[PDB]
Amino acid sequence: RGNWGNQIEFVLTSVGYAVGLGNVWRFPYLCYRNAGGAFMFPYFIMLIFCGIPLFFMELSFGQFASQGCLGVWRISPMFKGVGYGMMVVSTYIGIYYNVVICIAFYYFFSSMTHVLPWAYCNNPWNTHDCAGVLRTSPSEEYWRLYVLKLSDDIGNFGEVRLPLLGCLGVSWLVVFLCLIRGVKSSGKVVYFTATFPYVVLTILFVRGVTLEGAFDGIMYYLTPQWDKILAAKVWGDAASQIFYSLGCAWGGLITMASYNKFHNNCYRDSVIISITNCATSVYAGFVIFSILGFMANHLGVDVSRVADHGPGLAFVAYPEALTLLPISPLWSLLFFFMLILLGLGTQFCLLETLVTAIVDEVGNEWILQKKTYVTLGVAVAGFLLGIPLTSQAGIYWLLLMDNYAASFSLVVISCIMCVAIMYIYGHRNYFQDIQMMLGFPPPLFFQICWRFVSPAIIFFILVFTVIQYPITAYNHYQYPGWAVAIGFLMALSSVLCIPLYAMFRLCRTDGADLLQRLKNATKPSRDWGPALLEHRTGRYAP
Ligand SMILES: [Cl-]
Ligand code: NA
Ligand code: NA
Repeated sequence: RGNWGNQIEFVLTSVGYAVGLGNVWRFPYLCYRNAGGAFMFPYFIMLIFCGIPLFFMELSFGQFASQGCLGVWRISPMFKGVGYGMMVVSTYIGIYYNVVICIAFYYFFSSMTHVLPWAYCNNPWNTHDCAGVLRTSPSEEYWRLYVLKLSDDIGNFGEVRLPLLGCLGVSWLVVFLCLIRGVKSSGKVVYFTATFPYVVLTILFVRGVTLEGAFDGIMYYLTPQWDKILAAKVWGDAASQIFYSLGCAWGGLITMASYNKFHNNCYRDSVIISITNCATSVYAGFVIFSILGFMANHLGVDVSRVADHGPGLAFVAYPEALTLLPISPLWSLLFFFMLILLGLGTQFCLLETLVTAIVDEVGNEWILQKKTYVTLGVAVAGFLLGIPLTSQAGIYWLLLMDNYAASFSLVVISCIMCVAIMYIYGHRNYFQDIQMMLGFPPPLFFQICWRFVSPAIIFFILVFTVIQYPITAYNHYQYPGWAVAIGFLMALSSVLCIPLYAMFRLCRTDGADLLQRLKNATKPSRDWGPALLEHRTGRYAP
């Protein structure tokens, strides 16, 4: 199989995988959309009671078998569709993640001037409604009428934005060249990629907490609102954000943990990684809300109702406030470089684990010697599939994919995996496996969580979210019916992998009754257990 080499290497690589654009781009506007501190309490509850336990379960389940997200299902061969669903969601996410990366590239290239181009209203693309501070903002109108050239409907496919296509091509080429040249084999690139963003965040924090009005923004960011928590929308959003940011049902955690040694302490690593991820999100929220409050104080309005709701918050509200500071291009360059690094770090690991899973599934030696060709094919397919997201209607499709194809399907898949492990295989068997691996049983908190707490919370959230369903929208724009249907189909595509594969596997099982075939297809295979022979003892001994 192959080991890692050291524990700090695995920890740093997992930090690079986990902390990305979901800490600095998606978490801020998801927190702003849910009225600040009304989002924090469900977020922390869902982190404490569902996220860390499932993170630990996934890491231990990867480490015990020395198998990836597809080969670990020898424990129950009929439930192999969980890994296929994980792969489908990974493909969905990796199509549009790199489009977000290329938009960051475009802004980084545009920041290389003495004067920022979104600072004034005296440009050809500006209208008579433009009103700057040097309400229609110059930054918003730069974003909407110059960079995107947004259409009026999702079905209005206009022209392709050539600069965005160039940025997307450059991004894909960079990722491919990093993948095929063995960049991760160097300890200077991994260290830099997962450490410099913290320096940038520290500098931005120090710059933004010394401004007049920052305390008002911080207070809005941290003050709870007890009357906006009894709604299922905020709970669903918090669950989705937690699972997306921890990368639970992506499938790469199992593949990454399959390279760990048998007696490695996987219980401490999961805690470290989860705490680091959430602390990074909170720190970025501080950084953004400080100058949100400063800008609100400048404009004379409340901390809320100062910016629009949507994924463009980091591309519109932040630079418009940066424009009011001295040496603005420096801050802009730092911000966009940090975003680019965070995105590329996650994209590299996603593609690596996906290619590894495909190659392992195919099996034969012919595909082992043609791994570069598989990587090139996957990259070409990703670029070609992301091409239509760079048109005048691209942001509609991107928002739909973000909110439907990678939202709350991860929670369902993780819950199904947990239930399958705990109730078909047996919780006592898994506890014995964990004690075999670690030398002590898992703590009772995790046992209670896995057996009772997380599935019940997920079930209640699912039920009350399904009962109360609002239709997606984007700043007073109402999506048509067929777009909502396409979003539902995208959500269902990954979930449907489980029952379909279960029926396909049942169709080829021996027996004379349905119950007999159900019993035969659910018991562990002959090769389930530890990989190495000296670890093959107790209940697995020959
Ligand atoms: Cl987060
Ligand atoms: Na994250
Ligand atoms: Na990253």
